[PDB]
Amino acid sequence: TIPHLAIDPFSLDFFDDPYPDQQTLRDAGPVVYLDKWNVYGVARYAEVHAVLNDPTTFCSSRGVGLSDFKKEKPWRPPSLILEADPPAHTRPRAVLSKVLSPATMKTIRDGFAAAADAKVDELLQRGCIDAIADLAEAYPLSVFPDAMGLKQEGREHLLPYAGLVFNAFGPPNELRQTAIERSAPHQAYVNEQCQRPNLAPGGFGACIHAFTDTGEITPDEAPLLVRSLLSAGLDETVNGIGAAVYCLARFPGELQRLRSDPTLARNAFEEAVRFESPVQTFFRTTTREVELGGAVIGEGEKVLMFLGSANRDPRRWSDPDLYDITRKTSGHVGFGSGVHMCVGQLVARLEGEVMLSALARKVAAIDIDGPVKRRFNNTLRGLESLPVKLTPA
Ligand code: HEM
Ligand SMILES: COc1ccc(C(=O)O)cc1
Repeated sequence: TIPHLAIDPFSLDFFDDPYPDQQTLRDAGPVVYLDKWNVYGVARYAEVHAVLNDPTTFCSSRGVGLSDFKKEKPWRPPSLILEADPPAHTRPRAVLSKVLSPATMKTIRDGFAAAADAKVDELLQRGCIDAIADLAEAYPLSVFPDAMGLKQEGREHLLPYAGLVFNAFGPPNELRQTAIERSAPHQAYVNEQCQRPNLAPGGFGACIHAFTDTGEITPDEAPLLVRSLLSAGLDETVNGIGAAVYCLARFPGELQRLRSDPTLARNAFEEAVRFESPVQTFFRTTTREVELGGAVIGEGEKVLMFLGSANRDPRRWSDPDLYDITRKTSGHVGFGSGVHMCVGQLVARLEGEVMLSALARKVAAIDIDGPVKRRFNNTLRGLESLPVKLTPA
């Protein structure tokens, strides 16, 4: 009943061009079996959306990577929120939703917008820049570590740790093992900055510690919650912004539209999050024998969700290979869906929007003048290098 496919969704051949293999996964059926790693796969929007919204059947406490925590020791102490299920997940989730609240976005927006404007001015002075290192990477590193109250020393560990977290969700390929080996320095730095005395007052980290008084979390849970904001929220926004810049380059007509109405910047970034989907895959583990789309999945089985393919499903999207800044992107699963939907989606959209706002008002054209290099990760899709030339507006 269930087709078995030999496609390796975590291979370098897959990462370089996943879209043909993704149609093959969608068209093979609503549930595929992937012999390479002995997991179930779902690639259509309908089934990816259904598993994300059935947390009781498709749990997260047994890991959201390939590894089954009930079977193997996790490479690090499990996340208090991403790798938890209700009710254990509920009160840590409420804390992060209040720390990263709409009320919190008002205190940082003008600081995040001003730094996005100054960065674009800075790169327009240099003309030919690397949109990844000098823009996609440079900007969020100039606002987010400060917004969390991180000290200046050691910030070079942040990106290496971020890419390690997402490589570790993957299978035991050499991408994951090279990242886990010699990961001790980044782990040591991140763990120490989780302690309250190292978090500047007013930042995200100190705010999370301030929530121990409420009875929502205890003091010993606070550092691990801080760890989530140092593991997630950097590498996804970098790839997300680098994709938007890449899209504006390959679709110059969309850049001219954003230039004519810069209030499209927030949706221009949202459509870029659907179009590229920086987080490409996440896992769930079955707690039951479940009937999924006419296909029976047993207990304790890993189910791989293809979020990027679900965002390009022609059964759900009109012309999904097209970048449309005016597309009604509502319902995409780049940020997830349900009880685990990104808790930091407001920070990402804010970072993305103010950058695309700055570009819309200062740049006339964005032209690629150099070899584009892909960045390879077990979980993230994004560019390694995007040589661009910016023409001032
Ligand atoms: C382009 C930007 C981003 C993308 C594409 C993205 C993607 C995702 C996705 C798909 C999930 C769901 C995981 C699951 O259901 O298993 C998630 C959860 C999460 N994200 Fe994001 N994210 C982004 C930005 C951020 C930011 C800015 C932060 C923090 C400041 C953040 C922190 C988190 C956390 C803590 C969770 C776990 C929430 C939970 O388990 O309830 N992410 N993210
Ligand atoms: C979606 O990416 C992540 C990665 C790590 C965590 C976490 O540390 O809880 C959450 C989300």
